Amino acid sequence: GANHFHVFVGDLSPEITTEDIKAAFAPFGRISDARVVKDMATGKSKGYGFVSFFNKWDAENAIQQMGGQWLGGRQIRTNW
Repeated sequence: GANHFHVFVGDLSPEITTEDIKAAFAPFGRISDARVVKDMATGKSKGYGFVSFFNKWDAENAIQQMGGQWLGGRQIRTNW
C-alpha cells in the first residue's frame, strides 16, 4: 500500500524493549510500527531500532527532538 516514513534509533540500552521505545516516540504522533532489533540467535538487543510514523512532519520532529536525548540511561542517535 501507501508507504510510511521510517525513523532509525541508535545507541539503545540493552534493557530497552519494543514497549517502552513505542511509548517514548508516541508523543510526536501515531505509530504504524515500532521495534528494537534483537539478534536472531541470542535474543538480546542488537543496539538499535526502528519507528515508522504515518505523517512525515512528525518523524521530522522525532528525529530533531530526540537527537541525543536520554532513554534508559543512554543518549540516542536519531535519523531516517
